[PDB]
Amino acid sequence: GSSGSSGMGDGAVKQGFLYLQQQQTFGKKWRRFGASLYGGSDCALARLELQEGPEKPRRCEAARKVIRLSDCLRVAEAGGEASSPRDTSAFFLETKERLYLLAAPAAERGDWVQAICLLAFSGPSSG
Repeated sequence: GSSGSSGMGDGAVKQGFLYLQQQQTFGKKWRRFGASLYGGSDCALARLELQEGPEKPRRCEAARKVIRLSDCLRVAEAGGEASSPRDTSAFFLETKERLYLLAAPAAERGDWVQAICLLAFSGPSSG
């Protein structure tokens, strides 16, 4: 193991760039947002963080977008049929709020869905 000092760094369970379809000026186009998979703890829960590319703090000082995996009511694996570009594999993401259709690379998707489904659907509860 580590005798002297190791140092912090690799924390998130899995890292990868995702694509969330959104609209700003017109039409529905895709937009890359730094995604980070967190979780695997006693108290701390799993959650997906995202980073947008705004211009300036006008309507909101901090423009952050996080989707609590635990919230994911249901998820599926698409074959990249949406507007998304070919040579990829999109996945379904349903949340109490709404349904988000993101796109992922057939390379990562495989693991993504697995991990996500492993965490998001780790320990459900019905209050």
